Amino acid sequence: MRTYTFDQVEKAIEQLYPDFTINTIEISGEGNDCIAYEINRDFIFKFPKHSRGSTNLFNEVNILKRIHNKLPLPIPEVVFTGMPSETYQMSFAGFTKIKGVPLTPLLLNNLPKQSQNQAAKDLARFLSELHSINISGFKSNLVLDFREKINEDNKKIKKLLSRELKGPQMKKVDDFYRDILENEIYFKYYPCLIHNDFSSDHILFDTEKNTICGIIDFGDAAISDPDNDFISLMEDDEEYGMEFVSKILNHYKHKDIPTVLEKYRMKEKYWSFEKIIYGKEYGYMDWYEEGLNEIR
Repeated sequence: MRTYTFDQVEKAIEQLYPDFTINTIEISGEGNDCIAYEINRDFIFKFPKHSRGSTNLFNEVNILKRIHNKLPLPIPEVVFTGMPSETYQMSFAGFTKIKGVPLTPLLLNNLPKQSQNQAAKDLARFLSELHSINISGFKSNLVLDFREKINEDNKKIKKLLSRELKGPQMKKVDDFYRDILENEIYFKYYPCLIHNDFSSDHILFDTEKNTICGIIDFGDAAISDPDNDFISLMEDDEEYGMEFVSKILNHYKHKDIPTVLEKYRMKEKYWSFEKIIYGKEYGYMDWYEEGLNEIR
């Protein structure tokens, strides 16, 4: 719920960093957890809007520190960290802004083929190293409980849609949740640290060298199913699509590609239900209506 002025942001930074001269400050973005501020064209500072976002920022900071210099592509470095508050575990953090432009599907597709192949290999090596790190170092509550997430989603969906969908439609919803919850494929995986939002918007590219030069936004990173980091790239409309992701999967030497595709299929279908939930939780009536239609 919380809001900040520029004056508050600067005062909080000065308290802990009194010889950091801020020359420029602007808002580069806002998500559900945090507002982001670009400082001196050099750093992204995130300030949480609520207790949960603060906790997520704290975890993101600790993740980044632990994997600093462990990975084969540049990633944001935590250069400034704030302090715990009355309800906020991390009042703010400041990260280097790595150089580069998003590797959009459009840009990738116009690359020389050799460059494209290399881009796949470089993504594969990065996911490989990321997924290899032992989870022993990380807060045990970073381990996502996907079963409970689905059950909680099932409940919210029933509350939002019970007293709406008729007999045949609600049967499809119940059928769909049941088939998910009985398929141990979605739950029975070896968890590892994953980026958790591994999409073309977060893969930076150097147009001079034609090579991927950073991975950014670890804001959702957690311990979860390594397959999730391939599935978030597979969608043809807005991501890289099946053909390219298969090159990445092969360079990473995945042993069970069919299970990757099964999880992708369930996720594409699942999105319809996430648009009802978030559509309702955030007031996006286009999502709610679209999800509603796709369900029926």
